[PDB]
Amino acid sequence: GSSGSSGCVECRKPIGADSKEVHYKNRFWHDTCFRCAKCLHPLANETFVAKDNKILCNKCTTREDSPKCKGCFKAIVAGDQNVEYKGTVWHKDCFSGPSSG
Ligand SMILES: [Zn+2]
Ligand SMILES: [Zn+2]
Ligand SMILES: [Zn+2]
Repeated sequence: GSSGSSGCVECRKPIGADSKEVHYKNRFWHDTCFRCAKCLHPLANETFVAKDNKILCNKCTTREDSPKCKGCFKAIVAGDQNVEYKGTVWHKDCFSGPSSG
């Protein structure tokens, strides 16, 4: 504690006193840094939610997060062919089952 100056964890830059920052979970984000990770929306004037060490908004928190692949990381579709194993599902192709060599 030779200086002790609240800084940002996103831009790793120092925050000013006049600059409206957001202190949460022993952290601080700039009025332009503090925002969602899915829609990238600033929760400066809107509520926010922190889950699994990740910042998100109420609009996203809801069940509006379609399934995503792990082999290609592409938006998966119900009709489309996919392979579910442990929480995550890999496209029929991405998934290499032992069904054959
Ligand atoms: Zn920042
Ligand atoms: Zn969001
Ligand atoms: Zn895939």
